[PDB]
Amino acid sequence: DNYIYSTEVGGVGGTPFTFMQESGTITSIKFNWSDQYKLLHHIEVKFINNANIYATGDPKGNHEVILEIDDDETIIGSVIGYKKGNDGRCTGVKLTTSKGKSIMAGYFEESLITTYTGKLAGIKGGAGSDIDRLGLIFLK
Amino acid sequence: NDNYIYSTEVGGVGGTPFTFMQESGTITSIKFNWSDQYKLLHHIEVKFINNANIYATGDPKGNHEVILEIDDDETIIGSVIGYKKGNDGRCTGVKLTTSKGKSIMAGYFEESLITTYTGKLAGIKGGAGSDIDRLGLIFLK
Amino acid sequence: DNYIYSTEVGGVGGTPFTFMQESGTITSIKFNWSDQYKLLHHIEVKFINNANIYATGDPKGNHEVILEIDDDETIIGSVIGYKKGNDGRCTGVKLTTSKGKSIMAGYFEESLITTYTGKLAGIKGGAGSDIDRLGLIFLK
Amino acid sequence: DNYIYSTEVGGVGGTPFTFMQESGTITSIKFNWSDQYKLLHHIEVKFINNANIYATGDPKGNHEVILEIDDDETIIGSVIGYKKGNDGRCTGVKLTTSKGKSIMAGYFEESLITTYTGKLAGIKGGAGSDIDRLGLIFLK
Amino acid sequence: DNYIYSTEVGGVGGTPFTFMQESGTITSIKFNWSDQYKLLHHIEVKFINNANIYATGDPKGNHEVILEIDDDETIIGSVIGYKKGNDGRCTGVKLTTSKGKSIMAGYFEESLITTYTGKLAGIKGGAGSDIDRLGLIFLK
Amino acid sequence: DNYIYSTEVGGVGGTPFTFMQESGTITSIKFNWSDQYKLLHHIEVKFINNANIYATGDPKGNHEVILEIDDDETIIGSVIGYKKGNDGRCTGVKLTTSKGKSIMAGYFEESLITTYTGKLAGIKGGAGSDIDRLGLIFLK
Amino acid sequence: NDNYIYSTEVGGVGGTPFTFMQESGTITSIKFNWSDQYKLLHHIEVKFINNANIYATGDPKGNHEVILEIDDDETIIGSVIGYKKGNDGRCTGVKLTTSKGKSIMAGYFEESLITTYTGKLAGIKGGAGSDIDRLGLIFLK
Ligand SMILES: OC[C@H]1O[C@H](O[C@@H]2[C@@H](O[C@@H]3[C@@H](O[C@H]4[C@@H](O)[C@H](O)[C@@H](CO)O[C@@H]4O)O[C@H](CO)[C@@H](O)[C@@H]3O)O[C@H](CO)[C@@H](O)[C@@H]2O)[C@@H](O)[C@@H](O)[C@@H]1O
Ligand SMILES: OC[C@H]1O[C@H](O[C@@H]2[C@@H](O[C@@H]3[C@@H](O[C@H]4[C@@H](O)[C@H](O)[C@@H](CO)O[C@@H]4O)O[C@H](CO)[C@@H](O)[C@@H]3O)O[C@H](CO)[C@@H](O)[C@@H]2O)[C@@H](O)[C@@H](O)[C@@H]1O
Ligand SMILES: OC[C@H]1O[C@H](O[C@@H]2[C@@H](O[C@@H]3[C@@H](O[C@H]4[C@@H](O)[C@H](O)[C@@H](CO)O[C@@H]4O)O[C@H](CO)[C@@H](O)[C@@H]3O)O[C@H](CO)[C@@H](O)[C@@H]2O)[C@@H](O)[C@@H](O)[C@@H]1O
Ligand SMILES: OC[C@H]1O[C@H](O[C@@H]2[C@@H](O[C@@H]3[C@@H](O[C@H]4[C@@H](O)[C@H](O)[C@@H](CO)O[C@@H]4O)O[C@H](CO)[C@@H](O)[C@@H]3O)O[C@H](CO)[C@@H](O)[C@@H]2O)[C@@H](O)[C@@H](O)[C@@H]1O
Ligand SMILES: OC[C@H]1O[C@H](O[C@@H]2[C@@H](O[C@@H]3[C@@H](O[C@H]4[C@@H](O)[C@H](O)[C@@H](CO)O[C@@H]4O)O[C@H](CO)[C@@H](O)[C@@H]3O)O[C@H](CO)[C@@H](O)[C@@H]2O)[C@@H](O)[C@@H](O)[C@@H]1O
Ligand SMILES: OC[C@H]1O[C@H](O[C@@H]2[C@@H](O[C@H]3[C@@H](O)[C@H](O)[C@@H](CO)O[C@@H]3O)O[C@H](CO)[C@@H](O)[C@@H]2O)[C@@H](O)[C@@H](O)[C@@H]1O
Ligand SMILES: OC[C@H]1O[C@H](O[C@@H]2[C@@H](O[C@H]3[C@@H](O)[C@H](O)[C@@H](CO)O[C@@H]3O)O[C@H](CO)[C@@H](O)[C@@H]2O)[C@@H](O)[C@@H](O)[C@@H]1O
Repeated sequence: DNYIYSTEVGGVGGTPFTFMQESGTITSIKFNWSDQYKLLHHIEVKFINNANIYATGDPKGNHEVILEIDDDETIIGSVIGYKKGNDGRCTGVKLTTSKGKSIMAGYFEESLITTYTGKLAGIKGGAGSDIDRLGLIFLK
Repeated sequence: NDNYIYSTEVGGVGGTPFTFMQESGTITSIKFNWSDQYKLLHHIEVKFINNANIYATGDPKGNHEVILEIDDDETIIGSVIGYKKGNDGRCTGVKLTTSKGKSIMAGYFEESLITTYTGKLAGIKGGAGSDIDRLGLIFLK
Repeated sequence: DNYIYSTEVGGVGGTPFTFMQESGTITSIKFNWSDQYKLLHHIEVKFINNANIYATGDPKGNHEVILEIDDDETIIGSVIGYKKGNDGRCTGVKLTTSKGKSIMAGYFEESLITTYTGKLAGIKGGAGSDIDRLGLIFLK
Repeated sequence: DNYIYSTEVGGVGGTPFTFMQESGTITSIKFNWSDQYKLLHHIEVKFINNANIYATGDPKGNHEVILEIDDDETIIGSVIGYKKGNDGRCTGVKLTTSKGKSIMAGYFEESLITTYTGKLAGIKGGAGSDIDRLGLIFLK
Repeated sequence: DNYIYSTEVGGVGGTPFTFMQESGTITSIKFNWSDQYKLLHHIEVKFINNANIYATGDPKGNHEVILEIDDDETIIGSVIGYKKGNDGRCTGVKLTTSKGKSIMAGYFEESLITTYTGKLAGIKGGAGSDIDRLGLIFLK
Repeated sequence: DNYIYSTEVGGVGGTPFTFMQESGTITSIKFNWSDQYKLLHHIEVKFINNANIYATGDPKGNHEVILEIDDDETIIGSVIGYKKGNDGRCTGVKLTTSKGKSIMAGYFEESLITTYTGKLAGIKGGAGSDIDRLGLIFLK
Repeated sequence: NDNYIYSTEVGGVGGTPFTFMQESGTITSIKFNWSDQYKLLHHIEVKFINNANIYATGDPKGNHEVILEIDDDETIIGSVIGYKKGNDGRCTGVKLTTSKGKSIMAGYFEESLITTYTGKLAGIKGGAGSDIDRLGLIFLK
């Protein structure tokens, strides 16, 4: 494609999602998580030139974080926390941008991926009550 | 919209809506009032370049205030708003860092956070009553 | 004007002062404060090409600090501590210059202003036994 | 050659492996380890333009970490923790990249190697239930 | 003049001194102080191309510090500690140079001046048993 | 020579060694040490274009560290810990390279040398059960 | 004098005078010995470039030593000597920092200090017996 697909980490459960838009990049991303379950539960994404909110999961966590991304702003550091195996889950995400902005959502107590970097174009994975699995998508 | 970038308004749906914005103008001063009692922002005042008027919203009942004065060439390079999410949400805190290494920290960051768009601060929008129900920043494009 | 007026922070009390000189900038500023009251009590300013000391307040504090400012030296960082409201006071001042000089006077327990920056031209406010309120004045 | 072979550290046990691809570099590396044994147990590698997973060891650890490596991204810092001698094992790996990405797997309580640096081309060693020994391979 | 006169800080007591030499700058300065009185007691200065030691005060303190200054070396940071008022004294001096050298003499428990900076040309003040008052002198 | 010989630090005991190779530099160095004796016991060196391991001492320590050195990589900081006198020993070595790699072996509770720096060409000293004395050798 | 800068000799008037200097030579190595018992320097050794001789003064009775090796192009950019002042004075400590980021710290800094001239270290001068009574550094002009 014109795209780099980072590994989807977590389990095989939930309903698949792919959030990507032709000629579009992510302008906003929101992560919801709980202290009760130490999991991500819900993600929302907006793309440039598109008022629609693309949402997956169940927003039942007691915390959320939003990162807004300027048009020229890239991801220079990216860590996803997860529980591995078929019954796995995403537990946490840390993003750092080319403008020194960062967010930290959830927990990093089991497994980690340090992903590919670049301009964040989309996300892919599976979600039900929780985020079962998450992979980032970048421009080439 | 072709001149402005609207950061997400974070917090609840309550209070009276406000938009503090002036044509050809940017914010020269912003004041945040907050309480240790409620751990909320209660009151915001803004001045714009070439305008002696003070634009105020909320109830200045907090025991703390912070003022940031912004030089004409000074931009926001880092911006975090703390809030309680949901319909009955509130803004709890704001942290701003400028291109000249100035910063302010008001209030509390214990629940939800937004790391916003950056640039030249043109205005603010949201809702306020006794508290700041919700706050969104506005930047020049 | 030729001048930028920073917000006067503190209360409405004391006797007004405005210390400014045409074609002049502050060459020296002195702050007097007490541990007993945790307030500024007295300020003195000198201007270039002027031997006069312009003083306001009551110099009853147990501490003073002086900053001398070279002709080409600007203020790049300025924080004033104060108690807000009609019965407010200035409690503290921190200044940092373009030559890496700094001073710290008094206390920062309640409210703070981070002011405009530039060439320090004057001060304005009110003073009696204490510094009720203080605003810095810069060259435009 | 076109390759720099870092010292294989650990013991003489397990089944030998050499994972390298001519005109290929590692795009992804995964380390599995346990708190129970404080050892690495399993490694997987993928090469650019190749969906096949090269795996060695037994993935029985309770933790894994993945590092994804951009095509232009090199290793600038590399530490392997191991137990020395014939009955040795690899206990840990830390990698830092030219883009400021890092991973840390396992434990560093006995012996350490700080390896050669450069573009990670492959791995070599021996593995059974555990990673007995590991050496990194770089482009010249 | 060719000179910048920093404020003399401390009291009105002791015998006046001015140490300056035409076309000359300070090559060496020594400060003597006591733990008993927490005051400066004695200062000695040497100038380039001049073997004479210029001394004032009474060298009765239990500590001394010497700063030697290279011909091209300027003062980039200067703080004098003092007790304010007519019966004041100098308690301390801190100097930092353009070559990253620094000295710290005495105590800074009451009042402070952050002085003008530049090439140290001389000193002026009053001294008896102690240093009553001190001002630095720089080239323009 | 073409060589700078750092001071051999430690005692006069053990069997002398000199590890150098014409037109060669050290590509790998290993230090073995014990918590029991808080001494270095054994050193191994490899040179570029030479598969031979040059070893001295007795590898009886419970720890080892290896530093691999890229062909263009120099030592920018070097500290050797030792026990002084005729019955002295080397207790520790810390090396930092031009690529930001470092190793720390053993203990620094007694004496220290901060050595010459540059391209590490060889080592010289004496060794028996312990490393009695160690000196580094650099290119001019 | 047309080739050398003499830093002040600090400490007392006691011990046997020494001057360690070699024409067209600079210090390639310097060793300081000191004690926790007396909190003094006791012994100094110096080597010069192109000279296998060790120049030593004092009594090496301290429980600590440090050595600084100096590359031919390496200068001193920071230098502090700790001492006890007066006729019966002593050197208690030395701290050196080089143009290549090397440093040593020997002994104690509890009484008096000199921050010296900087440059290429050519030699040392002073007095020594059981202790280092006094020490002055010598630099190339
Ligand atoms: O901006 C927020 C709302 O402001 C207006 O509504 C006001 C709001 O004020 C209450 C009030 O709560 C009191 C206690 O009942 C409460 O338990 C305690 C919190 O521990 O705080 C007070 O003692 O004030 C708090 C703190 O400022 C407010 O956060 C809280 O919402 O609601 C009151 C109840 O309806 C109302 O009387 C006030 O006028 C209003 O503009 C609304 O639309 C805003 O959302
Ligand atoms: O600039 C500040 C004001 O100065 C003038 O008023 C002065 C003000 O001084 C008081 C005084 O407080 C002390 C006692 O007076 C007080 O009763 C006590 C207990 O409440 O606390 C202190 O001991 O001094 C302090 C320290 O200077 C001041 O902070 C405090 O405001 O009030 C005095 C008596 O009412 C008055 O005599 C003083 O002259 C005046 O210019 C006023 O306008 C200014 O705001
Ligand atoms: O990679 C290492 C070796 O793997 C293969 O052999 C395996 C090896 O496994 C043992 C085993 O030890 C467990 C118990 O068997 C042991 O008695 C107990 C004592 O404290 O500790 C463990 O519970 O598993 C551990 C954990 O992985 C290993 O560290 C340990 O080596 O040995 C087994 C029998 O001796 C063998 O059956 C296993 O397959 C083999 O390929 C060998 O060459 C490798 O070195
Ligand atoms: O003859 C000595 C100097 O006289 C003039 O200086 C005066 C001199 O007075 C000192 C002073 O000493 C006391 C304290 O002030 C001092 O701080 C303390 C510790 O040093 O020790 C004494 O207690 O004052 C007493 C007065 O009681 C005098 O007897 C004594 O000579 O020193 C003062 C501090 O520098 C100074 O202020 C005085 O003017 C001066 O003219 C000088 O030439 C003489 O050497
Ligand atoms: O052979 C005599 C030495 O003479 C010259 O040096 C004298 C010498 O005096 C010391 C000194 O020792 C005590 C303390 O002063 C010392 O600091 C401490 C730790 O070293 O140990 C002793 O307590 O004085 C004693 C007697 O009071 C002498 O016996 C002893 O030798 O060393 C002094 C310090 O350097 C020096 O100032 C003296 O001039 C010198 O020629 C030396 O080589 C001789 O050994
Ligand atoms: O994404 C998680 C899962 O959601 C759906 O299964 C749900 C699951 O909920 C469990 C538990 O797995 C979850 O962590 C906690 C907190 O969110 O809730 C429940 O404890 O399983 C329960 C019961 O089996 C279901 O009620 C619930 O739907 C489903 O879409 C699945 O595919 C997905 O993996
Ligand atoms: O390199 C040290 C020493 O080695 C040889 O002497 C050995 C030495 O062992 C002692 C003690 O020196 C050492 O710290 C520990 C740990 O290695 O072991 C022993 O307690 O001294 C013993 C005497 O008992 C020797 O037999 C032993 O071989 C020798 O090559 C010597 O020259 C060298 O300094």
